[PDB]
Amino acid sequence: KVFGRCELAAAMKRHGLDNYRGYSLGNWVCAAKFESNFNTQATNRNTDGSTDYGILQINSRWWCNDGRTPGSRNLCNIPCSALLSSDITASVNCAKKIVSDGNGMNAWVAWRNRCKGTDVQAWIRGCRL
Repeated sequence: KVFGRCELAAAMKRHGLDNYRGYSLGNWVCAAKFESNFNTQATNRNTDGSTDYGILQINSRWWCNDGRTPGSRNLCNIPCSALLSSDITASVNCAKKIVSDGNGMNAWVAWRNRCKGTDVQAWIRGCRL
């Protein structure tokens, strides 16, 4: 499924992500936007086997097993594919362990380059939250 700006905002909140590790909800909506485009199915291969899956584009060399990325430790202990379903529990759930290992949302190339230090609040303006 491909989420609505507003809509995904809400969803992620229901699920504990607002100020999770002190990261505003906007950080999260902005990140997923430029990262996956509100599309939970999206997938992406980088050059080293590794692939990126779902709304928050979590990698497979560390977070989820996908059966074809050898370097794999399955720290999220979920099969990559689970991350693509129209239900972001797994992702959000897994996303929480990436945000807390140590590099905040810096672990996400995108938020950093295009979200980090912009007024992320405008992402959730107009939202009934």
